[PDB]
Amino acid sequence: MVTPEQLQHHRFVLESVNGKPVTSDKNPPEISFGEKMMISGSMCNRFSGEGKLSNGELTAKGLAMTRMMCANPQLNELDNTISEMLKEGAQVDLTANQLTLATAKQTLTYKLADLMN
Repeated sequence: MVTPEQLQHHRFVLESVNGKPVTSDKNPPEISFGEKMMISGSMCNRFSGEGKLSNGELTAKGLAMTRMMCANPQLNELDNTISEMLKEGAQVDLTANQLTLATAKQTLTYKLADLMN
């Protein structure tokens, strides 16, 4: 079962959207977590919010974001996906070393590229 502790010290990098990979020079839409299961992430417009983990469901008790753009459309739309998923309760299938989501919105797949080989 997914647990909170196995997340609060382990970043993940966006590896594949449902629709395509992502390639972002050296600044990918990675995501990180920390104490209280809190969330900081960067689809394009930045986000943050008070995460939770108790059964496999990542809800944000308060998201917040900016109004940026990123010169590709994908990254700038991907913000609304994460916003939706974290409102509704993103079903978190973190396996051995790959994060998978699958919510009403879409699926998203991230890597434990945790800077610890």
